[PDB]
Amino acid sequence: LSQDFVEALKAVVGSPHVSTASAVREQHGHDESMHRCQPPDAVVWPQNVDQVSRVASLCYNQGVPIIPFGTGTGVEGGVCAVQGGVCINLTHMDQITELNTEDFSVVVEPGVTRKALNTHLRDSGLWFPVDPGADASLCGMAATGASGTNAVRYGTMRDNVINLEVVLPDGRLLHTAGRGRHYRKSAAGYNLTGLFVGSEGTLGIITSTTLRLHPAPEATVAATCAFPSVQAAVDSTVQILQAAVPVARIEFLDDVMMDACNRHSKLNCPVAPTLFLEFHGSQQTLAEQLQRTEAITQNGGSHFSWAAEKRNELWAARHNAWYAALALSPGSKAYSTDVCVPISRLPEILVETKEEIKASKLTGAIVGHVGDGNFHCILLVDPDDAEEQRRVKAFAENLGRRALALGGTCTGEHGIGLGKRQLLQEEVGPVGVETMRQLKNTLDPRGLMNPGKVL
Ligand SMILES: Cc1cc2nc3c(=O)[nH]c(=O)nc-3n(C[C@H](O)[C@H](O)[C@H](O)COP(=O)(O)OP(=O)(O)OC[C@H]3O[C@@H](n4cnc5c(N)ncnc54)[C@H](O)[C@@H]3O)c2cc1C
Ligand SMILES: CCCC(=O)C(=O)O
Ligand SMILES: [Mn+2]
Repeated sequence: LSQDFVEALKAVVGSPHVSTASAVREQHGHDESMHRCQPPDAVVWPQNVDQVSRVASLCYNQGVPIIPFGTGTGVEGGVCAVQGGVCINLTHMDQITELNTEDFSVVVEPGVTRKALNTHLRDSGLWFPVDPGADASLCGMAATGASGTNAVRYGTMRDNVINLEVVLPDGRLLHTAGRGRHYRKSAAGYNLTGLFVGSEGTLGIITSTTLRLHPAPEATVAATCAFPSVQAAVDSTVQILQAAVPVARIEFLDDVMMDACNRHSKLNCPVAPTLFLEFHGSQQTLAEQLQRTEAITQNGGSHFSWAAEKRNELWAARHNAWYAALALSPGSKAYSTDVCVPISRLPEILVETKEEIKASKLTGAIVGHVGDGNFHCILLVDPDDAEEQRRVKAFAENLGRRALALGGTCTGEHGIGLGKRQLLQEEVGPVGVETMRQLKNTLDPRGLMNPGKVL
């Protein structure tokens, strides 16, 4: 990367906001995944959207790849600079604007995390529900199409993103639904917002997101329920969803995951396949949700172990399951699967996955958003054992292909990044791949917007 180019970047954002130091580049060359760190050639922190546009235009016209970088919590290698280039760290734009409580909407810049937003919203009666375990950038969550434990009731990012401000690869500024607009529904033109949700930084740079807010629940009850088998836990889940109980949270942990979270968070749940449950409503709405849910679990479920601080540590432990699993083998890294299947096929694929981890020499923990038909197999990898890392990728492929055989998808929320590109090709077939690539080509003709990812 030439000295004239660096000085051009510094002219846009300021000398302190451009770095070519190896240490700073290495810190931005990886996320939380096991994907080998590939450092960008520079890191740049734009201070406003005009600077984002001007950095993108500079890179694009000089043939330099651009890698958007939020909080670096992705798990599929999205920020790895496989072709070098300029990593654009967006987190200095960190303002919340246009809070419209009467309309249930708010606009956030990329440095705003979910915690920051919900802190800003205390005593408003509103909250933002989509809750990845990591303290992630909300614009990064829009870019990956994130979900979380609350999505079974309150929806994913795709359900809760109303508008996006996007700097296209050549620097043009697009407001996907129109500048300043926010509304409940529209048939106006083609829906551009949905195209950029889940685009993983390959179609442009999200510089603000307009989010749907929700009313805080009148009352909340959380509980855990221990089961004699994985089959019993997932059968309960399927029957709870088919009975149309509007559960707020329904999270599965197998016995390996439960033990790991016990040891990492000083919980003391019985070591067993377990459901973490949460219910929202009034006292009366809660009583019959609990009535009907506990009748279904009583598939051999234990009496509910009920859980302010007490449910807070329960869901903090769930949110840290990734780190709980890594703590089972210090020094190792991890890869997560993320399949999502039609709910009636969930029992057979979790039970099969449990059996396959057991028959394997790999250490694997199972956790996830089974209310969506989605779950994660967290597989540990020694960063120096190439042969374990191949057993893990092979396990991951086979699980992905089994989900596709059942009519499902290879990723419910994490995205494709570097690790699921071949699965995506199988998932949508030749016409789907070409159509996706034609969209990529019209927005990013030179292929400089996060190259090597998704397609
Ligand atoms: C402990 C833990 C728990 C997690 N739990 C969940 C979970 O429940 N659900 C879930 O969905 N994910 C989960 N994740 C994954 C991760 O938090 C999400 O994928 C999150 O949305 C990533 O946001 P980020 O800004 O940290 O991404 P980054 O790693 O910074 O980037 C991710 C990808 O998005 C692109 N990108 C980032 N910001 C932008 C932007 N502003 N514009 C355009 N492209 C951009 C990057 O180029 C990259 O390809 C978890 C991760 C961890 C470590
Ligand atoms: C990062 C994999 C774990 C995850 O997504 C979760 O905690 O739900
Ligand atoms: Mn998850």
